[PDB]
Amino acid sequence: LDNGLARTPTMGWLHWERFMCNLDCQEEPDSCISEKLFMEMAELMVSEGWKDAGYEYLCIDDCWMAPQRDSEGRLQADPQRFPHGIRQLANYVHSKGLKLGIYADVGNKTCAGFPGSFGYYDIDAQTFADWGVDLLKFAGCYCDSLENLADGYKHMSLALNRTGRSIVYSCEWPLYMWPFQKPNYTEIRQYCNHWRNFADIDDSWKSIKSILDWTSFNQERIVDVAGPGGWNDPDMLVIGNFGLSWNQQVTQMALWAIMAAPLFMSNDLRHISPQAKALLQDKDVIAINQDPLGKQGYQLRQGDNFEVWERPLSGLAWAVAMINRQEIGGPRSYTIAVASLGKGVACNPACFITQLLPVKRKLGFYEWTSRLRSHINPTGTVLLQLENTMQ
Amino acid sequence: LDNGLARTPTMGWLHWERFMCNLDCQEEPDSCISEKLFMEMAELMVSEGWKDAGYEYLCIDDCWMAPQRDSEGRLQADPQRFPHGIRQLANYVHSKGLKLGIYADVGNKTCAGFPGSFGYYDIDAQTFADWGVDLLKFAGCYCDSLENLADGYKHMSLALNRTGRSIVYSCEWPLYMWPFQKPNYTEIRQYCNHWRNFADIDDSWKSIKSILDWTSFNQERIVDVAGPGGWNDPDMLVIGNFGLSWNQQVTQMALWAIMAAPLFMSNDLRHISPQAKALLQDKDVIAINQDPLGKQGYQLRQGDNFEVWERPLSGLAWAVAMINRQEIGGPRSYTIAVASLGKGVACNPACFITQLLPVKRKLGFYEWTSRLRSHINPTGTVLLQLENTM
Ligand SMILES: *[C@@H]1O[C@H](CO)[C@@H](O[C@@H]2O[C@H](CO)[C@@H](O[C@@H]3O[C@H](CO)[C@@H](O)[C@H](O[C@H]4O[C@H](CO)[C@@H](O)[C@H](O)[C@@H]4O)[C@@H]3O)[C@H](O)[C@H]2NC(C)=O)[C@H](O)[C@H]1NC(C)=O
Ligand SMILES: *[C@@H]1O[C@H](CO)[C@@H](O[C@@H]2O[C@H](CO)[C@@H](O[C@@H]3O[C@H](CO)[C@@H](O)[C@H](O)[C@@H]3O)[C@H](O)[C@H]2NC(C)=O)[C@H](O)[C@H]1NC(C)=O
Ligand SMILES: *[C@@H]1O[C@H](CO)[C@@H](O)[C@H](O)[C@H]1NC(C)=O
Ligand SMILES: *[C@@H]1O[C@H](CO)[C@@H](O)[C@H](O)[C@H]1NC(C)=O
Ligand SMILES: *[C@@H]1O[C@H](CO)[C@@H](O)[C@H](O)[C@H]1NC(C)=O
Ligand SMILES: *[C@@H]1O[C@H](CO)[C@@H](O)[C@H](O)[C@H]1NC(C)=O
Ligand SMILES: OC[C@H]1NC[C@H](O)[C@@H](O)[C@H]1O
Ligand SMILES: OC[C@H]1NC[C@H](O)[C@@H](O)[C@H]1O
Repeated sequence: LDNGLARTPTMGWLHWERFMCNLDCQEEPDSCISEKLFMEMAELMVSEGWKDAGYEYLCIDDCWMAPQRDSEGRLQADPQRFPHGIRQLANYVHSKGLKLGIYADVGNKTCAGFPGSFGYYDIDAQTFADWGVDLLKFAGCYCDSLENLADGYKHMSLALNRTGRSIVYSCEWPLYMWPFQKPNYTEIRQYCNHWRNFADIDDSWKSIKSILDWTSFNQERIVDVAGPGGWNDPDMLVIGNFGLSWNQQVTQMALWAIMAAPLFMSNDLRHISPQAKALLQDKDVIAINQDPLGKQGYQLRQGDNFEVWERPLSGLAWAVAMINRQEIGGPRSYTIAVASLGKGVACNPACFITQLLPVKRKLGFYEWTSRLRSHINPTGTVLLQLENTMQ
Repeated sequence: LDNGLARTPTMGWLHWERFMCNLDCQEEPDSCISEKLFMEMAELMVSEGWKDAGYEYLCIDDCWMAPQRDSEGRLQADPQRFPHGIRQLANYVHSKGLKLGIYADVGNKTCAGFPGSFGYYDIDAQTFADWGVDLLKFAGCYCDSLENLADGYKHMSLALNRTGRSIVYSCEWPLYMWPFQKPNYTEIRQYCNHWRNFADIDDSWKSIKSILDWTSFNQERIVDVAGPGGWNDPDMLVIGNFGLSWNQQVTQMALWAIMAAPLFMSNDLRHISPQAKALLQDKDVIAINQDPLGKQGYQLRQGDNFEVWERPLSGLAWAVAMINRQEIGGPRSYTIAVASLGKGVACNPACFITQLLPVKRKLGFYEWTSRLRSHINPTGTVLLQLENTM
């Protein structure tokens, strides 16, 4: 989408995976979807280093709306859980230097059952602009027609543009098109800043595997269309929660960087381990994800329960990620000729290789003819950066 | 098995899940199956608190043998990887106050392809006794009929007995007859100290779920046969490795206690996090697993992606474990009338409830009318001990 936004993958926090559609502010006050939750999460984004690391957008997912529209047909925030409304929450977020994301649906209803935007696209776009929203996640539930789906996504895109307000437009168009026909990605990119391709993530290693496997399987369709202003979205980062081991968390961070994915944390910043914080705030790995060249990475190799992925970066650098998919035993040895990496360019005549994950270590100079030997933990990933040099 | 052993579930360390059948001592000398590896684990079992916690048996799994038997038909350990021989390794292990487990197969080969014990049962038993072995894991690969499977497991049982040495006998009998015929657990118990029921574990949450699910599904026929001298074996603890989250590790520890399972760690004691060490050495949770009554726990409830399991303990005490099987979102609230716990006698007229996992906390006195409210992390378990006030 040619709107001057998302020139690098958008970074921020989105409530869905960790907080879902909890409406019980009586029995579950700390996890219910409320202005207080977003206020507190905003504060922590500032005070705990997230904004400095790059996490800029504080985004509300589904279940923020009142059951009805108002007397003017405009969307409202629920009056019990968001008494001060979206406009004032938007002021609170901007005063902290952050930006605000909100959520809406192409259909008659949102996935959770609240008012959809079908037939109100221009009204909703303007309300979002008037409120000072900075990002829109636009879902695809309760749309049974292919024509409607495409029409709605296109219409809303233009409707946002017409408000004159800079709003990152996050689409679920391709995901909700899979049931009808293969998506046209040139068209989707024309209208969207990023796009969900695959099923909702959850707090499990199974879910990570499935996203990587789908992405690698479909990579000839989706990799080359990614670039500044239009990214593939493999869904939220779930590092910091309950279901991934340390190594699985490392795999997610590594591969989301390799994949030029948007980085939307879905976790609780009030209760997050120092280990997870440091991984999520890892300057070098974020720098890979945010590389200005903006070329999405891909799977180079697959075999013997190993995968090798790589991503080209600016200034002749490459990130290389090696996964061990064997879920039994101990650290497994993997070796590759550095001339097979980075299309034969990375280490010609030589490169300097720095290991970034699971720990940071300078590995040294590698000649074009030489071999990189690495040990990889089960369900873990080793992430390296290759700097082309003459020394 | 009426041999005076495994009066509580056997506790120790077994190499398989973490080290498998690595024969490459040339390229990976510190992780290949060798005399050195078990020496290191033995030392660490003493110096790092494992023995004191209860982990007593240092057990060798498959891939310790030489390819051939010797010219007398006795099994041998691999000459390069185990240069001093098993007996010498047993001497070492005993000098540290520990006990030694070895591995063998009822069929024509071990699962990894080394000499099986079929037709050598009495010879092998005696060799193991002469070596000073203290435990035998006896697998079921390369056995072509149910009759010879049963015959072999029975024969070896008696053969071990007749050596006059005390040897914990770990069977895989039920696992290998399950696909063809329902097992008679009364018979298995008669011959075995514990028995593997289900597929090999690995370093994943998927594998943990599968074991729990199979165990709960089959509980009507395996729970009541367990007791001092005969335990159900849901396989090794994999806490300390790579594939389980903290909460999934907690779930394994909690449920293995509830299940009166043998506690065989399979990990690397040279590289293990303080978090995992403390969970594996948790005095209160081990005390549940080791409860002298020896009555296996069971699933009480299942619904709304929650499970409740419970185990009766000595002196009118109970353990209760609550699992959250929903793998999305955050800590979920679960509530239950304490009168539904412990068959209605745990908290009559009252009980004192101490949460043990994921952290230890006194919860206080609960009346027979009361309700236990708890929040449980996704893929996590909360473990409580109920003390009847009387
Ligand atoms: C509504 O839709 C229209 C049409 O798509 C859209 O207008 C487009 O906006 C982009 C970016 O704002 C314009 O592209 C710019 O062109 C100018 C002049 O050539 C460049 O200077 C811009 O900067 C580039 O280079 C800079 C170097 O320092 C970089 O910092 C910067 O990131 C850019 O790479 C940029 O290329 C584009 O020209 C228009 N298109 C048209 C047809 O006018 C509009 O913004 C949409 N949204 C809204 C809210 O109106
Ligand atoms: C080989 O098999 C025989 C027969 O099963 C075993 O004998 C049994 O050994 C146990 C444990 O020592 C005896 O139990 C004990 O009995 C005494 C007194 O009755 C009691 O004080 C203890 O608390 C315990 O119950 C058991 O009675 C005995 N059974 C018989 C029938 O003799 C023997 O242990 C086995 N030998 C080896 C080397 O495995
Ligand atoms: C919403 O419902 C109306 C009334 O039945 C219908 O006309 C319209 O097609 C529905 N919207 C979508 C996206 O199908
Ligand atoms: C995809 O859409 C674009 C823009 O609408 C169009 O020009 C192009 O031909 C389409 N591609 C295919 C393969 O249909
Ligand atoms: C072992 O092999 C022999 C010879 O092939 C065969 O007769 C016997 O049935 C086998 N025994 C078992 C237990 O599989
Ligand atoms: C199981 O085996 C025991 C002991 O061998 C025997 O007494 C019992 O009757 C058997 N039960 C069945 C159902 O075959
Ligand atoms: O119900 C909300 C839900 N809708 C569908 C999306 O794919 C999810 O990420 C989430 O936004
Ligand atoms: O080959 C060894 C392997 N055999 C099968 C057993 O069930 C496993 O636990 C392990 O001991």
